[PDB]
Amino acid sequence: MKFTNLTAKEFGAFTDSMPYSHFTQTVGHYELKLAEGYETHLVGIKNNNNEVIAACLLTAVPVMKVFKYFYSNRGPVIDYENQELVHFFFNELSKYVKKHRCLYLHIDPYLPYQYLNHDGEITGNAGNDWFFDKMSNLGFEHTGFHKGFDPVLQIRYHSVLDLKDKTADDIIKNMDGLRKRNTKKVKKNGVKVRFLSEEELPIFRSFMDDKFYYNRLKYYKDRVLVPLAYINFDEYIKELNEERDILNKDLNKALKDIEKRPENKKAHNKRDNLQQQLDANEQKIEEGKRLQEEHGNELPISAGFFFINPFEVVYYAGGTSNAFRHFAGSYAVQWEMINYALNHGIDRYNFYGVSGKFTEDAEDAGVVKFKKGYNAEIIEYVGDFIKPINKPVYAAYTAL
Repeated sequence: MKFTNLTAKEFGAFTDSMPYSHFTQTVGHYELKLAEGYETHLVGIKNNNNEVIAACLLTAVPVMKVFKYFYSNRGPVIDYENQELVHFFFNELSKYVKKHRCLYLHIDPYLPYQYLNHDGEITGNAGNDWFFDKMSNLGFEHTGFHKGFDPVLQIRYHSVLDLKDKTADDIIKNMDGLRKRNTKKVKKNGVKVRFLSEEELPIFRSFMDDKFYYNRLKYYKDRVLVPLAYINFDEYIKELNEERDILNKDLNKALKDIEKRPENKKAHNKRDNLQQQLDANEQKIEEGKRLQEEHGNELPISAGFFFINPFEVVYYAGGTSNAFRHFAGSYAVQWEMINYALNHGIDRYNFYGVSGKFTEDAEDAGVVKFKKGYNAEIIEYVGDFIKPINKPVYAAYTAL
């Protein structure tokens, strides 16, 4: 067991095989930070067999002239059940950053603390409480149980949907009435989903820095997807006309029947049933033509920015057009990615950040109800810890 630097290959291979390895603990994020000019380090622990048993991507930024602010980027990735290994890692990380003029070390481990429901009630303890005391003993001072979206600190609460041993039918069955209904709706209402490339990134942007997204696409490569729910009017209108032909054919059968049995009430009811569908079909066609002329043949209605890694699919950011919410593009986008995870062996679907303030007046109250409807649960993480390396200088730094 030795603390050491890791090659990108070793780093990526290890983090891909571990639970709770954040999308920031990847080779793509490593290359991204390097590209953006950050001092970047890949550290970890190897055992006797030269096997990686812990890793962490660290970034450093100059502060107070000659020092550096070190950040663990949601890492380290390590077996947190092994308290001795955890102790060794954080002690050696401290020694490591002291070799690089660190002023203070900031860590925000992707480590569960508590589980809650979307009403803000604690449903269980993750069993990692010992972590707080150990970090304290090592000089890593916890910043507190913060809530809401901070400018610097990562959000401490995620809405997460467990997919382990579940099929798409199980997922739909566990949705609440509103989500199930809307999900069934998009499955058959003319909405389609495609994945946007860099040149169409502005379409996604229309629903929401700018370079933030571009760089993720470029460096994360296949670990990022940008689904766009949309309507292609020519294809939509074509489908409606094909459905109309069928209705017309059935209607005529109905009319013949009423002739051969002018008293058959069922036949009369059947004709009325079909005529009503024809009128609805006609209005749909007229609406399609009107929207097509005003907006063009492709109407984008919802989009999302997703990170994809072996541990989970993350719904990072997204938006939906207020004017076309009735098309349920939002549900189409979510359904596409939940299915992506189910079809390709990823057992966790992360709706990601929620404020943690489960009140009706909460800034994200509407979003939380939406996530709640998918049968997701809330995971509260331990939070942030800071270990000042040069206390007086750090004191001056904070005073600024």
